[PDB]
Amino acid sequence: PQITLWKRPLVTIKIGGQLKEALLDTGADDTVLEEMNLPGRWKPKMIGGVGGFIKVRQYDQILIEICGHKAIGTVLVGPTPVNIIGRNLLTQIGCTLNF
Amino acid sequence: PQITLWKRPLVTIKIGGQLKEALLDTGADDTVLEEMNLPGRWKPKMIGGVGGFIKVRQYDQILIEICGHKAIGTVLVGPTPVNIIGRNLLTQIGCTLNF
Ligand SMILES: CC[C@H](C)CN(C[C@@H](O)[C@H](Cc1ccccc1)NC(=O)O[C@H]1CO[C@H]2OCC[C@H]21)S(=O)(=O)c1ccc(N)cc1
Repeated sequence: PQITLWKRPLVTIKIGGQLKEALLDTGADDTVLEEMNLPGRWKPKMIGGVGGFIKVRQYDQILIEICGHKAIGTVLVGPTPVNIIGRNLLTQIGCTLNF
Repeated sequence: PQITLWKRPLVTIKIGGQLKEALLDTGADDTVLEEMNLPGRWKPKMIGGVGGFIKVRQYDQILIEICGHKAIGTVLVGPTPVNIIGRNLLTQIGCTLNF
């Protein structure tokens, strides 16, 4: 599909057997999701943005379905105000910017 | 153009007669640029991102050319980690997400 940017590009995603709304975010290097109790091993990480840094948990090889498109890769989990799909998974679903 | 997302979508912009590099950021409602002198009146404002809130100067109805396309809109200037072009300007240049 084509998504215009008049409003926030929120789409439904499916992760860990759960449906969530997440932002398709070309400005985010890596996908970061609101705090959730994923199983598995993880590694601490810090990501920086407007306002400074937050601490997150980095999970590797996590399957996310984004609008029916499957993807698998790094998912970070931490106190973000919004679920964010970053470039690491956007490439995997064939997402481009166009103008 | 069509821009893939294996790398950061960085583009050259021109603002205040000056060239800069900025990030096309579909996750940003607003456009925030690093500290710079811009002519015209400005109002102090607060904006929040992943890490908290920062003080910025809001410039309204500013001319800014993004990878060859002209926009005239609101630009926030302050201690952002990188220059980010948000939806208020991405819409003006006809930018969409496609997959
Ligand atoms: C360094 C580039 C950019 C600032 C990074 N951010 C993504 C960005 O899209 C965030 C994503 C974001 C969206 C909404 C809340 C918090 C973060 N948007 C943002 O900060 O936009 C601000 C400017 O307009 C306003 O609208 C949204 C917040 C304001 S981020 O959230 O901090 C981020 C940094 C690293 C990773 N791996 C994932 C996300």
